[PDB]
Amino acid sequence: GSNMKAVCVMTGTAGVKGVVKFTQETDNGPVHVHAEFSGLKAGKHGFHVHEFGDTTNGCTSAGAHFNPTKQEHGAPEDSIRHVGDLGNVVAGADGNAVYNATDKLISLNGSHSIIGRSMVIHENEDDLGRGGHELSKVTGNAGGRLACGVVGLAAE
Amino acid sequence: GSNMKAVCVMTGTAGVKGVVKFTQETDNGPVHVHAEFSGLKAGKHGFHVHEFGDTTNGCTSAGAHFNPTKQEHGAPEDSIRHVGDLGNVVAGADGNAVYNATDKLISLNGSHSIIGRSMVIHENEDDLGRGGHELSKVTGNAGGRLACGVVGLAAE
Ligand SMILES: [Cu+2]
Ligand SMILES: [Cu+2]
Ligand SMILES: [Zn+2]
Ligand SMILES: [Zn+2]
Repeated sequence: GSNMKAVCVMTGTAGVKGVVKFTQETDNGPVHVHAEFSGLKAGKHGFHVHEFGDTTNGCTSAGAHFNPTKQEHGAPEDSIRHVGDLGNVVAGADGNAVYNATDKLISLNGSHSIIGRSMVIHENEDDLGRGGHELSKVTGNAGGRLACGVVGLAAE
Repeated sequence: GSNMKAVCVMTGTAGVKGVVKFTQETDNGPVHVHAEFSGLKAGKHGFHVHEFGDTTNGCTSAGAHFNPTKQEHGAPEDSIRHVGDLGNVVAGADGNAVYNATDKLISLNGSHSIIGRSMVIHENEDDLGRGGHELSKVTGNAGGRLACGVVGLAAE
């Protein structure tokens, strides 16, 4: 009675799309994340899991960053971060991007489960809460939402 | 926690799309299902919860009907049915459809939770296992999958 794989197809109306795959060996163990994108402008783009798996009104209805530990916005590596903080996806000159990471806070089970929630890639770079701006400690000052998608359970 | 709201945006490459909204006021209470579709052929269309929230490969990876109680396919009102069996959506002459129902098998919490799974609307009518076809007791012989979507948690 525990999930070990999840998938997320991300679309929008900006010419940006991608797919994210998650695998979790144990109930509370780390989660391996792998995403692929196309149509992005060269550079870094904020990448986080939002609280709602609702995409009825673009990516706006997805709400804010999944934050069950009630912390401020940070980098994946920080102790003080939103469970949903996954940092930046890097796109090359061709507009394509490959993202890989192993995270210990997100999960496919329990209270920190992202199943049924949304992944969102932003237009600007996530300053990881260090930018010294108004939204730095809240969203990373990453701006608009290019694409998003609900996170669904994947086959064994 | 406990989820009281859920949503599912359904798309595909058959010109069919829709939005499903779920409401469960108490963790073990009945689930109110509301759905709207456009682009459908006049008549009935199988409407079920499939096991995987995997929509890649044009709904072909969604899996079989969500069947945790290991029973055969039936109508929503039958004592014998898959948890995921929600019957048929009825499209009017214009191709639009409105669906409303209260179900007691599906849930937004627990082992019968449909969060992170897929909603699928079919090409043809679900014979509710009364069609006399081998596929009747498995899929209702509803035909191809026109559109599907992952069930996500919604603001409550
Ligand atoms: Cu975000
Ligand atoms: Cu089905
Ligand atoms: Zn954050
Ligand atoms: Zn069924």
